[PDB]
Amino acid sequence: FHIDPYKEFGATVELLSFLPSDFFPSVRDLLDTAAALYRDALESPEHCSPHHTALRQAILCWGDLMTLATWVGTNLEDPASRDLVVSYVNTNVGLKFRQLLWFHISCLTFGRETVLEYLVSFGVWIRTPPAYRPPNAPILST
Amino acid sequence: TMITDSLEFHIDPYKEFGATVELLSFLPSDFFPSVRDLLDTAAALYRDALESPEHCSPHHTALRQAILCWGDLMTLATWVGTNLEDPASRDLVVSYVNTNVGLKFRQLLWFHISCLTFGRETVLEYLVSFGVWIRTPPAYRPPNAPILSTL
Amino acid sequence: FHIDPYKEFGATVELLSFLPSDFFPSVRDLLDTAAALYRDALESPEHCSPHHTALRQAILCWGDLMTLATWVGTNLEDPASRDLVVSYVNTNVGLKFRQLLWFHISCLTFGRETVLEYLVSFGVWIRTPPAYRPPNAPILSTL
Amino acid sequence: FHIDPYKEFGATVELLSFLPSDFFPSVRDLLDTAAALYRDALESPEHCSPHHTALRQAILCWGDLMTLATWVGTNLEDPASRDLVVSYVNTNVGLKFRQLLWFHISCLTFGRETVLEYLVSFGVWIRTPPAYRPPNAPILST
Amino acid sequence: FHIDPYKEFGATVELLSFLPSDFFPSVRDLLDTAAALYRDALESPEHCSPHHTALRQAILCWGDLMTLATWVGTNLEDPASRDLVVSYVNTNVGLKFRQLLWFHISCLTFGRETVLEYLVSFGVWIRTPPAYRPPNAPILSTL
Amino acid sequence: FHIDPYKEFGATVELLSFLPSDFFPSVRDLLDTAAALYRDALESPEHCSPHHTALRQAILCWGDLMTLATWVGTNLEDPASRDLVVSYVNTNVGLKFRQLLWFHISCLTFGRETVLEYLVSFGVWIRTPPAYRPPNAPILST
Repeated sequence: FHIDPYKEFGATVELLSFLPSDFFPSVRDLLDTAAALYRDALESPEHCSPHHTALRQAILCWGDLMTLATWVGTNLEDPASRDLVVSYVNTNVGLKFRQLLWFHISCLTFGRETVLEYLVSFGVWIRTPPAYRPPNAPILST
Repeated sequence: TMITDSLEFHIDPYKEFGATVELLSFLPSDFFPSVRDLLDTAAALYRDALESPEHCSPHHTALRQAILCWGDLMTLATWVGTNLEDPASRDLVVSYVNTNVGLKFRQLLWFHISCLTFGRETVLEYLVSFGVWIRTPPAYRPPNAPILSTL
Repeated sequence: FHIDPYKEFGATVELLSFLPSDFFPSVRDLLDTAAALYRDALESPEHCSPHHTALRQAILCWGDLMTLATWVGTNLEDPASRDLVVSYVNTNVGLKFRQLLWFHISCLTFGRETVLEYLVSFGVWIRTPPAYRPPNAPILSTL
Repeated sequence: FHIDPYKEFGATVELLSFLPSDFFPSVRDLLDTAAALYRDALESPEHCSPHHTALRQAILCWGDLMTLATWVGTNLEDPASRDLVVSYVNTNVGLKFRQLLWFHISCLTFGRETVLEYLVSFGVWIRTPPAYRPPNAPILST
Repeated sequence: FHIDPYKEFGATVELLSFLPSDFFPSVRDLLDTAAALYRDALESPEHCSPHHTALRQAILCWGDLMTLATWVGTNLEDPASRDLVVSYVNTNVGLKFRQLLWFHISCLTFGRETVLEYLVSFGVWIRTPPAYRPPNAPILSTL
Repeated sequence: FHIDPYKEFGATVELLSFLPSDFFPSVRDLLDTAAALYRDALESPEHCSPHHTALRQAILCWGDLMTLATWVGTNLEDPASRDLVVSYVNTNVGLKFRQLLWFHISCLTFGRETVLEYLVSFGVWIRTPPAYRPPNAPILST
């Protein structure tokens, strides 16, 4: 059972890769933005879309982590070890929760097609010897 | 103000599927089968789909995504037992994951696999029904209990 | 390669899994029931169904095992060990032959459909902590 | 019941006898060639043919043997006999599995008929007095 | 024989020439962008275009070089020399793989037409003494 | 990505494995035969076929190798290792380039199908117990 969280939305993890990791914004940020412009829906009783559904669940997975996170610092003594955990959580994992929340919130905001289009676009631009590339990187717009 | 944390943030992994977290409550927690089992079953009858590039249904989607949250844990777990020095603490985390976070995964895995196998409605009905049975003082709670199947 | 002996027949090992050891009857009785009611076919030159085919093929791998045994018999020495083997054959390996012989013969008698359905519902059941399991398990029938 | 592995496929244990035991190539090679040109199908979820079905199963039978072959080597303490078994499995049982993998993979590759024709065409040669038996024996091919 | 890897695709090495070393991005990033957006195709059993074909074929010659390196690694001795080689590989030979990977991938993304046109106009530019060169060079786009 | 040289052309690295390494003839000979019957086309300005394209490129790849092979011999001072490299290039890398030039030139000459059939038809022979493997092995031709 190899499941790519991105397949069904016409994208793939390898694709989301194309963009530098440091380029996705903060879990907070993402979170705040989802609440900013989707609370309603997310909270809603009808899945409003595969995106919504995924996004919803994703917000929730992240949550369980932030919890696992807490209980750790709250039941673990060896702080080095207690922190090892508490960080790996906030790092190697967040980054994924990060792209996932971005691929979806961004789609819901500009549109799968666009989002996808964006990904290749930037990805490529970003890898272009500057001497020869549009002046300023591109950005998502409706 | 200052403002910000949990309580006050109302997103129910279960709402959009005409259920709630509170609800599945009806089912005693110790009643969900093993994550493995659940996984095993999901793969036994949805791998193909799950895997496919076609969202197949809120259920499929939710489910794919849950089948994953799990793995993320199984991975945080593994990495933990490979980077935490103090073992006692390692094994502390390694369980709280492998066990606690787990139950919740268990719920989803079930609830979704179950609808995909018998139907949101049916599934929903089951709950109310099972509820009843269970809620029933022993003194009167019957032999067989409710259960989805094919009669 | 990774061959699931069950895909062909719209089943998967994971599914056919939940069926507990005690569930399948004796290899003999399996064989027995096969010859009792499919022999003719089974013997005949007609592939009769992907099902039949597999069945023959299995009824056969089993035999080879029987011989592996009978030879480990008049050949292996240290009883204690010549016995270790004979039981592995007779048991673990056996249990497997049982499923196969079961899954097939049964389809041959109620239909991939009816069989698969059963399997699904049986699972549901068996996957249930006794606390909530109905008293008696789901028996396979023709409907 | 007396089920003949080869009856339903138009041949028969008797017929295959035409071929000398020391002629079917190595299980490996058989497996190797099967995965080389049937992995796909074999793995497919639709019997592709009684031949396919048979082959699938035979491959798997061999497999079980191999496991028995291992657990024996990992559970029989007295080498002498452990080794005694670990071979019988690996060798005699092997022959049979060998015939099977051949007769089926061969058909899958050239055609029941061709294959059957081959068997007959082979007898000949083999049964031909040395005085006149061709240098090259008959051989399957396309 | 004298094979210009570019004729097939209505280009010629002399044309593809003027593109300066610094112009092509990293072999990695090239590879990277290829897999990022042509992998599937590239992997697939479908020749997808004389373009695709070539690309695979090149993505591949490159690999062989990588290995030539990795072996010159755990095999050549006098570091100083085992290094002479590894750089030739990694550089000169690399730069070439770059063009190829570029010329193709790009056509695959803007079209022999758009690509060739670009090349022509880029030349014009780059062939110009700075004294008269417009400030910034011509970037390749989709139009 | 894992690109198989031979996938798009109906074969596969696995299949070609049938042929024993020490069987593809000399790069030279390959090149020689290519220029003997494809110089023209190869040189033409129109892909004449995916096979053509591939071959062109493979010829050229070998070429780059040869140059690396030279500059190494003209830039590595310490013979020992210079020679160490000048061979690996000229020999191992050679094998691969050898398979390629063969599989393609061969198809160009006899036909993907024929060629593929050949590969299969060859396995056989080669995998046939010495006891019965024909004197002459199978061979391509018109």
